[PDB]
Amino acid sequence: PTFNPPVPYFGRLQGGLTARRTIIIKGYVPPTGKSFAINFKVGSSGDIALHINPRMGNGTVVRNSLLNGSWGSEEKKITHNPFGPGQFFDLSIRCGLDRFKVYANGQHLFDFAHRLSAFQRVDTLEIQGDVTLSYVQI
Ligand SMILES: CC(=O)N[C@H]1[C@H](O[C@H]2[C@@H](O)[C@@H](CO)O[C@@H](O[C@H]3[C@H](O)[C@@H](O)[C@H](O)O[C@@H]3CO)[C@@H]2O)O[C@H](CO)[C@@H](O[C@@H]2O[C@H](CO)[C@H](O)[C@H](O)[C@H]2O)[C@@H]1O
Repeated sequence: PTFNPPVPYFGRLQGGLTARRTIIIKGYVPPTGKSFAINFKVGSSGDIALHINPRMGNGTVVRNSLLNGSWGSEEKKITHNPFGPGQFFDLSIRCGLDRFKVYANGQHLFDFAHRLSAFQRVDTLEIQGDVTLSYVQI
Protein backbone atom coordinates (compact mmCIF):
# COMPACT_ATOMS: atom_id res chain seq x y z
CA PRO A 1 0.00 0.00 0.00
CA THR A 2 0.97 3.67 -0.47
CA PHE A 3 0.53 4.92 3.13
CA ASN A 4 2.21 3.26 6.12
CA PRO A 5 3.55 0.25 4.20
CA PRO A 6 5.29 -2.12 6.62
CA VAL A 7 8.98 -2.98 6.28
CA PRO A 8 10.30 -4.98 4.57
CA TYR A 9 8.72 -3.32 1.52
CA PHE A 10 8.42 -5.14 -1.84
CA GLY A 11 7.14 -2.93 -4.68
CA ARG A 12 6.62 -4.18 -8.25
CA LEU A 13 7.61 -1.46 -10.76
CA GLN A 14 5.22 -2.15 -13.65
CA GLY A 15 6.91 -2.15 -17.07
CA GLY A 16 10.40 -1.81 -15.55
CA LEU A 17 12.22 1.22 -14.19
CA THR A 18 11.57 4.03 -16.65
CA ALA A 19 13.76 7.02 -17.39
CA ARG A 20 12.10 10.03 -15.69
CA ARG A 21 10.25 7.76 -13.21
CA THR A 22 10.38 9.27 -9.73
CA ILE A 23 10.17 7.34 -6.47
CA ILE A 24 9.13 9.14 -3.27
CA ILE A 25 9.93 7.63 0.10
CA LYS A 26 8.88 9.38 3.31
CA GLY A 27 9.96 7.78 6.55
CA TYR A 28 11.37 7.93 10.05
CA VAL A 29 14.67 6.60 11.38
CA PRO A 30 14.23 5.07 14.88
CA PRO A 31 16.45 6.22 17.79
CA THR A 32 17.75 2.63 17.99
CA GLY A 33 18.34 2.21 14.24
CA LYS A 34 21.66 0.93 12.95
CA SER A 35 21.00 0.45 9.21
CA PHE A 36 18.39 0.40 6.45
CA ALA A 37 18.56 -0.12 2.69
CA ILE A 38 16.69 0.87 -0.46
CA ASN A 39 17.45 -1.48 -3.40
CA PHE A 40 16.49 -1.02 -7.04
CA LYS A 41 16.38 -4.74 -7.96
CA VAL A 42 16.02 -6.93 -11.05
CA GLY A 43 13.96 -9.89 -9.76
CA SER A 44 15.14 -12.62 -12.20
CA SER A 45 18.81 -12.27 -11.23
CA GLY A 46 18.72 -10.60 -7.81
CA ASP A 47 21.00 -7.86 -9.20
CA ILE A 48 20.82 -4.40 -7.61
CA ALA A 49 21.30 -1.36 -9.92
CA LEU A 50 21.28 0.96 -6.87
CA HIS A 51 21.70 0.00 -3.21
CA ILE A 52 21.29 3.04 -0.87
CA ASN A 53 22.36 2.16 2.68
CA PRO A 54 22.24 4.70 5.47
CA ARG A 55 24.19 3.46 8.50
CA MET A 56 23.66 5.28 11.82
CA GLY A 57 26.83 4.10 13.66
CA ASN A 58 29.15 6.13 11.40
CA GLY A 59 26.47 8.36 9.80
CA THR A 60 27.28 7.12 6.31
CA VAL A 61 25.07 7.06 3.24
CA VAL A 62 26.52 4.10 1.31
CA ARG A 63 25.75 3.66 -2.41
CA ASN A 64 26.78 0.61 -4.39
CA SER A 65 25.68 -1.87 -7.08
CA LEU A 66 25.30 -5.64 -7.08
CA LEU A 67 25.82 -6.57 -10.74
CA ASN A 68 26.97 -9.91 -12.21
CA GLY A 69 26.76 -11.27 -8.61
CA SER A 70 29.43 -8.86 -7.20
CA TRP A 71 29.46 -5.62 -5.16
CA GLY A 72 30.98 -2.68 -7.01
CA SER A 73 32.94 0.14 -5.38
CA GLU A 74 31.18 2.17 -2.66
CA GLU A 75 30.21 5.82 -3.18
CA LYS A 76 29.89 7.75 0.08
CA LYS A 77 30.35 11.52 -0.42
CA ILE A 78 27.41 13.65 0.82
CA THR A 79 26.87 17.34 1.68
CA HIS A 80 24.32 16.38 4.40
CA ASN A 81 23.02 13.40 6.36
CA PRO A 82 19.21 13.40 6.51
CA PHE A 83 19.08 9.99 8.29
CA GLY A 84 20.06 10.90 11.86
CA PRO A 85 18.56 8.54 14.43
CA GLY A 86 15.13 9.84 15.47
CA GLN A 87 14.65 11.91 12.30
CA PHE A 88 11.93 12.11 9.67
CA PHE A 89 13.09 12.29 6.01
CA ASP A 90 11.53 12.93 2.57
CA LEU A 91 13.51 11.28 -0.27
CA SER A 92 12.92 11.94 -3.96
CA ILE A 93 14.73 9.44 -6.25
CA ARG A 94 14.76 10.23 -10.00
CA CYS A 95 15.98 7.66 -12.53
CA GLY A 96 17.73 9.64 -15.28
CA LEU A 97 19.33 8.39 -18.52
CA ASP A 98 22.88 8.62 -17.13
CA ARG A 99 22.34 8.79 -13.35
CA PHE A 100 20.03 8.48 -10.40
CA LYS A 101 19.49 11.88 -8.81
CA VAL A 102 18.56 11.75 -5.13
CA TYR A 103 17.22 14.68 -3.08
CA ALA A 104 16.43 14.58 0.64
CA ASN A 105 14.11 17.22 2.14
CA GLY A 106 14.30 19.16 -1.17
CA GLN A 107 18.09 19.36 -0.96
CA HIS A 108 20.40 17.50 -3.32
CA LEU A 109 21.90 14.40 -1.61
CA PHE A 110 23.75 12.54 -4.38
CA ASP A 111 23.91 11.51 -8.01
CA PHE A 112 24.73 7.88 -8.83
CA ALA A 113 26.05 7.13 -12.37
CA HIS A 114 24.29 4.13 -13.89
CA ARG A 115 26.45 1.04 -13.75
CA LEU A 116 23.66 -1.17 -15.08
CA SER A 117 23.39 0.63 -18.44
CA ALA A 118 20.05 -1.12 -19.13
CA PHE A 119 18.05 0.46 -16.24
CA GLN A 120 14.76 -0.87 -17.76
CA ARG A 121 15.71 -4.30 -16.34
CA VAL A 122 14.92 -3.01 -12.80
CA ASP A 123 11.37 -4.05 -11.81
CA THR A 124 11.66 -4.39 -8.00
CA LEU A 125 11.85 -1.68 -5.30
CA GLU A 126 12.89 -3.10 -1.97
CA ILE A 127 13.20 -1.24 1.34
CA GLN A 128 14.42 -3.21 4.38
CA GLY A 129 15.82 -2.81 7.92
CA ASP A 130 15.53 -0.09 10.57
CA VAL A 131 13.13 2.42 9.09
CA THR A 132 9.42 3.16 9.45
CA LEU A 133 7.71 4.25 6.24
CA SER A 134 4.84 6.75 6.22
CA TYR A 135 4.59 7.01 2.41
CA VAL A 136 6.01 5.35 -0.72
CA GLN A 137 4.96 6.55 -4.19
CA ILE A 138 6.25 4.42 -7.08
C1 LIG B 1 26.11 -9.17 5.79
C2 LIG B 1 25.15 -8.15 5.26
O1 LIG B 1 24.88 -7.15 5.91
N1 LIG B 1 24.62 -8.43 4.07
C3 LIG B 1 23.67 -7.58 3.38
C4 LIG B 1 24.45 -6.68 2.44
O2 LIG B 1 25.16 -5.60 2.84
C5 LIG B 1 26.41 -5.23 2.21
C6 LIG B 1 26.19 -3.95 1.43
O3 LIG B 1 25.63 -2.96 2.30
C7 LIG B 1 27.51 -3.50 0.84
C8 LIG B 1 27.34 -2.26 -0.04
O4 LIG B 1 28.63 -1.78 -0.44
O5 LIG B 1 28.43 -3.24 1.91
C9 LIG B 1 28.75 -4.42 2.66
O6 LIG B 1 29.66 -4.08 3.71
C10 LIG B 1 30.98 -3.75 3.26
C11 LIG B 1 31.44 -2.46 3.93
O7 LIG B 1 30.54 -1.41 3.61
C12 LIG B 1 32.85 -2.09 3.49
O8 LIG B 1 33.32 -0.93 4.19
C13 LIG B 1 33.79 -3.28 3.73
O9 LIG B 1 35.08 -2.99 3.20
O10 LIG B 1 33.27 -4.44 3.07
C14 LIG B 1 32.00 -4.84 3.60
C15 LIG B 1 31.62 -6.23 3.08
O11 LIG B 1 31.41 -6.25 1.66
C16 LIG B 1 27.50 -5.05 3.26
O12 LIG B 1 27.82 -6.32 3.83
O13 LIG B 1 23.54 -5.89 1.65
C17 LIG B 1 22.64 -6.65 0.85
C18 LIG B 1 21.77 -5.73 -0.03
O14 LIG B 1 20.73 -5.08 0.72
C19 LIG B 1 21.79 -7.55 1.72
O15 LIG B 1 21.06 -8.40 0.81
C20 LIG B 1 19.67 -8.39 1.12
O16 LIG B 1 19.44 -8.91 2.42
C21 LIG B 1 18.07 -8.94 2.80
C22 LIG B 1 17.97 -9.31 4.28
O17 LIG B 1 18.74 -8.37 5.04
C23 LIG B 1 17.31 -9.90 1.88
O18 LIG B 1 17.67 -11.26 2.18
C24 LIG B 1 17.56 -9.63 0.39
O19 LIG B 1 17.25 -10.79 -0.39
C25 LIG B 1 18.99 -9.23 0.05
O20 LIG B 1 19.00 -8.47 -1.17
C26 LIG B 1 22.62 -8.41 2.66
O21 LIG B 1 21.78 -9.00 3.65
